[PDB]
Amino acid sequence: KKLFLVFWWHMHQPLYREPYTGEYLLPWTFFHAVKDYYDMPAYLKDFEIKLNFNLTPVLIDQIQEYAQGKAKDVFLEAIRKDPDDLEKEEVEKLIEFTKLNYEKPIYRFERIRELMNKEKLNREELLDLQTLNLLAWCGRTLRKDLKDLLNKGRNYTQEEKEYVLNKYFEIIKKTLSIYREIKEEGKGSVSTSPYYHPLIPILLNPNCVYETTPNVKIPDFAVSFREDASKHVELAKEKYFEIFGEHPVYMWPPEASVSNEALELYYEKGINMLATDEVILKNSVERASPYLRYYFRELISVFFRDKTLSDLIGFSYHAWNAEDAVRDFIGRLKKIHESVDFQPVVFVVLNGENCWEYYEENGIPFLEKLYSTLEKEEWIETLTLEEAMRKEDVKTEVIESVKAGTWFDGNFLKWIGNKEKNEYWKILIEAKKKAKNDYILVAEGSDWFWWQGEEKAPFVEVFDKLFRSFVRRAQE
Ligand SMILES: OC[C@H]1O[C@@H]2O[C@H]3[C@H](O)[C@@H](O)[C@@H](O[C@H]4[C@H](O)[C@@H](O)[C@@H](O[C@H]5[C@H](O)[C@@H](O)[C@@H](O[C@H]6[C@H](O)[C@@H](O)[C@@H](O[C@H]7[C@H](O)[C@@H](O)[C@@H](O[C@H]8[C@H](O)[C@@H](O)[C@@H](O[C@H]9[C@H](O)[C@@H](O)[C@@H](O[C@H]1[C@H](O)[C@H]2O)O[C@@H]9CO)O[C@@H]8CO)O[C@@H]7CO)O[C@@H]6CO)O[C@@H]5CO)O[C@@H]4CO)O[C@@H]3CO
Repeated sequence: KKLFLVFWWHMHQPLYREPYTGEYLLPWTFFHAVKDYYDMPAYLKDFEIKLNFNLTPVLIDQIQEYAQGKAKDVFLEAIRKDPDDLEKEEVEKLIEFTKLNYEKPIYRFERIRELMNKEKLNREELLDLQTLNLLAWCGRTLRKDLKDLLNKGRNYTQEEKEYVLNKYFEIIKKTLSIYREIKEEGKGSVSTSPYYHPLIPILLNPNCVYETTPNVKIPDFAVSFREDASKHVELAKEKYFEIFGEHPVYMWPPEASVSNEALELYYEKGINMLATDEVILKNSVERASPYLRYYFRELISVFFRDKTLSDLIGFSYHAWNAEDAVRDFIGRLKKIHESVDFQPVVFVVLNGENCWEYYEENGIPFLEKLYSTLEKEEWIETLTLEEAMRKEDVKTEVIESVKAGTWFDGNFLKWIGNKEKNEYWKILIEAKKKAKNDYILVAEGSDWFWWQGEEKAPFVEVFDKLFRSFVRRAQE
């Protein structure tokens, strides 16, 4: 009697490439590529477990552009430059970027503390601010190759900074190839999402927000987004086919977001399985074990992720010592294993790249001990998505209806409902009426709506500039 464990790491970045300049206005795709996007599947080179990944098509596009040397990244060019060439604006952005990340364990260099406490910074000190910002984002693989430069911690030279940059781009050039390798070797399944990570239930039917939050106020949806919803799925199938040579049969719905109508659309588009959140299941069915494989109207398979286990990794364990975290996690799986007489299916689903910067040493002690301990347990079998979908010694249930929602509280409040978020929607609506190209799809990305209506942060105006730029480009 086994416990079936399914990791599904979700990887996504909105499009940071401003369409009129062609400049990546924020370096987050670059930094999560050198840190997480190659390195998370690369664990499968050293650990005999199965791990699954979701890659949004918008993120693949950007990875492709950095790998080909075509991405113009404004923050990165400030890193690359000799400090005597830096503009005041670039020094300010570099300082600003440092203090935004200052308290994260991956930024714990004593030299950073010194530089931050300083007045003007000289050339040698600016070189250390440049290179320490680079090295802070170093992934598992290169933390070994560059071990001597990391321990240096100070007094970097331009030639060392450039050495680091070269190795970083070699990692990006390797990144799509390793997803294809782990997929081919049977070590994991790779899924994708609708192209630009939109909220499909809202695009299909904005009134679905009233299934959970009846008092919410939303704008006048005077145009249809239903065919755009199909295009996000269709175009995602094409990009996935280009990269992996098949149409995708698994998708991760952005924000775990599902509705009756979105489930039908995914079925119509050839998706045979997805996952969503335990809160959705609880809202939808009285009798709700998340350890079953569900079938929505016998049309499509649906797993409901284990919220607590997913939140332990994403919310709790950054604050723990790795050993104590791993023993806690294994203990919890053991109680699940002992809590049922059948073989449960346990889906651990979260973002694969955002929680590790808050762990000591980028979560590497945690994940290396987690994966090493998992591969030791005879009563745990980790599954690819393909295996979880076809596994026969698993218990099963049909579900006929779901209450539309997301994995944020089971509702849509974080993307629609207040004055500022609603304004983005009205802008989108008006613009959809005048749209002439696919940049309107870019503007339908969830991320724009998330950041709006709650600014208060360093760099959030960049997301607003991107959204409005895409909205403007869509009408030309
Ligand atoms: O759009 C850009 C980003 O896109 C991508 O993200 C999307 C995901 O892909 C998508 O799946 C989804 O994510 C959901 C997520 O998976 C769920 O976990 C949840 O989010 C919760 C989160 O995980 C929790 O941490 C918690 O957050 C609280 C936190 O606990 C608390 O400490 C505090 O946060 C402060 C931080 O501690 C501090 O770091 C800082 O935050 C800064 C940040 O440091 C800084 O770097 C910058 O963030 C960058 C980010 O680093 C970049 O990588 C890039 O992000 C993209 C992701 O990489 C994608 O995967 O751009 C960001 C913006 O520049 O700026 C931050 C500003 O604050 O200060 C923090 C201020 O809070 O508070 C929080 C809140 O309680 O709970 C979260 C839920 O509230 O739900 C997600 C949405 O459903 O959506 C992603 C966004 O679109």
